[PDB]
Amino acid sequence: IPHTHAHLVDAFQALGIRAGQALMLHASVKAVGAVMGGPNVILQALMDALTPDGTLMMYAGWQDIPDFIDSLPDALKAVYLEQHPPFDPATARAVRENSVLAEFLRTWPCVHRSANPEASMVAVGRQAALLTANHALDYGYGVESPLAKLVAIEGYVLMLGAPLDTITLLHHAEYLAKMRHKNVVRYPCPILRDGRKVWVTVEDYDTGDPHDDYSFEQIARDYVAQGGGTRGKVGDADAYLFAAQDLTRFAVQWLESRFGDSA
Amino acid sequence: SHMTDLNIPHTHAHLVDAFQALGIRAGQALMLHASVKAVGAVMGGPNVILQALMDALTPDGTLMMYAGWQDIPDFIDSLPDALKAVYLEQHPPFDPATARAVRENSVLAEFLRTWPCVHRSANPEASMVAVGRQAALLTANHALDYGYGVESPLAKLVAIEGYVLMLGAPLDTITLLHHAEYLAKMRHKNVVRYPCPILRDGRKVWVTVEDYDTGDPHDDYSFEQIARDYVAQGGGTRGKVGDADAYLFAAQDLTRFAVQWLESRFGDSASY
Ligand SMILES: [Cl-]
Ligand code: NA
Ligand code: NA
Ligand code: NA
Repeated sequence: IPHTHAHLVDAFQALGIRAGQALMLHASVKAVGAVMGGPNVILQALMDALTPDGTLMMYAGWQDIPDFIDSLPDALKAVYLEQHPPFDPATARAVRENSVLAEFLRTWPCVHRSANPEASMVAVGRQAALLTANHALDYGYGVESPLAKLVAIEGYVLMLGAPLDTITLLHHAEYLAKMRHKNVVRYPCPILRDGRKVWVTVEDYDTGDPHDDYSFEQIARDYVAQGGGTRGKVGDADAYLFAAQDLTRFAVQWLESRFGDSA
Repeated sequence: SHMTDLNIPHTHAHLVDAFQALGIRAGQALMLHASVKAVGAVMGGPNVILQALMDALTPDGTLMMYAGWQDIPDFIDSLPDALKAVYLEQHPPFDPATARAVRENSVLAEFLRTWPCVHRSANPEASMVAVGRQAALLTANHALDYGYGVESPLAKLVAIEGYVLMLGAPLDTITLLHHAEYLAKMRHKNVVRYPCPILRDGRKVWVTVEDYDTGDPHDDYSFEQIARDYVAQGGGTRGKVGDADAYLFAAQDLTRFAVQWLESRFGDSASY
């Protein structure tokens, strides 16, 4: 029988979700199991556990970002340059692989959306404007990102049936970590500037492959093994709750101990 | 050298022209039924289907879709009593700001429901969403009972001489024909009464909704058959939009034809 709102609230509170927290969510709707009222109730139950003083954020990105066009034949590239729509934060759909829940949150009342297309974050709650403000186009997981601000205000990461490899915050750890090798990429993206479509080039660390011989799954598993975070069931899903500051510190040290400065 | 297929997704500019070639004009009010898969790959995804159609209509025009409510708990009377009790306490009400569109109504209905400047009608099961000049008029004052009847966006679409566009969607899915069913003097139409949670003064209240059955026809017909007959006698225009077969119908003429079609076959000549 479908999970109720009240039971989801109870489960979130038992895991350690508290009023006033700033929380980034990664989720699998299927892992939670049938919810009475659908995935909207997952979000509402989580927001009720956080209260209006808390904040809920998710990585939306842009499902249709044309960041692959530079490698197309010039005839095809020219059509994209002329006809592909720009990133419009009011309509750009969330990456489907980021969970339908991210698209649900993107379209929630009072949502705020950060301006970086590829790294776009959506948030609802007391610190939603703070977290999403001034998200620079370059190095979108770095110093000017909602992930940096989540660490800075000592927020949390909730894994709700999502694989540990999907923790976007670990790209911020990659940015911070002093490492022997990094891949830097430049890619095209159409944006709105003065209400007009303009193509820009974005520079970032590669986030499609690791910079060295590691995976996020490995880092997060090691974090849990040494006592990091709390674990529990929410609906049918295995859930993990991590402090963003402690996890980032751990992950930076993990990367630097294996790939960092020997001097 | 042999001929090569570039395989370019459909562009906004080509979709706009394909809609215009069907006969979509500036200022029209248009209800859309669609299959995203039938259109094929579009450069920018389904948002571009909607924007291209809105651009053909211009801001003077209006685009509407049937959204409904994916999570409507209208089936609770068939559940064991103790499970019905849980639904009555814990199922959320229809909140028009967040209630998700029926998935079988196309993801495009959910995309339009979340579009800037959208207006949404208040009937949960029959909820319609619209963007454009007459979106407020079309969606206003949608009565809870008989949601496809005289107090509905479909009645208003007919009254403003609007249109229906089938974009790779089966002809059986023309929601307007439920308005024809409502209007038609038929021998017998099945009435349903079902519970639904709504918001009243900001609080959840469960109400009883009365409507004609829209899950099954009232006699031995299908909407596909009515529409096929309409096309066969010259009704509408047709053309390709992307990879999809498209049909464009005038709502007033289609409704007239469908009412007469139903009354000619399933009317009642007895004088009570
Ligand atoms: Cl209430
Ligand atoms: Na609340
Ligand atoms: Na700190
Ligand atoms: Na703190």
